[PDB]
Amino acid sequence: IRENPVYEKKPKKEVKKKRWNRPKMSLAQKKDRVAQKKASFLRAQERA
RNA sequence: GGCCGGGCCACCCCUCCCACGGCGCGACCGCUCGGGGCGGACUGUCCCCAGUGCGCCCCGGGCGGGUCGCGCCGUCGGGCCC
Ligand SMILES: [Mg+2]
Repeated sequence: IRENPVYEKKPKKEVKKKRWNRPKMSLAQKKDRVAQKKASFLRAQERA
C-alpha cells in the first residue's frame, strides 16, 4: 500500500446496448388493454 | 405685362430599387386521415386468433414558419417624386 497507492481504472467499452428491463407502457397500450379486457368480459357474459 | 437662363412636377416612351397588401410557383424546416417491410408488450375469439406502442428507412394527403426566394397584380406609395 505504501509503495503503490495509485488506482488505475479498468476499461470496458465493447458492450452491446442490451436492455434488461421492461420499458414503461404507453397510454395507447394501456387504453387498448382496458378495451380488450372489457370486450373479453362482455364476451364471457354473452357466452354465459 | 415683363426684360434671360436653370432645375422639379403635370404628358408620351422605357426604367432601377425599396416598402406594404394579394395571388401563384418552387426548395427547406416543423406539424400527420394514412400505407410497407423487425423488436417488445396486451386480450377469456388463442390454428399462422385478434388488437397496441416503439427503433431505422421507403411512400401518401393537408397545415404553418423562415426562403438572394421566384413571377404577376394594386398603391393620386417612397426613393430631396431614383
Ligand atoms: Mg426625378
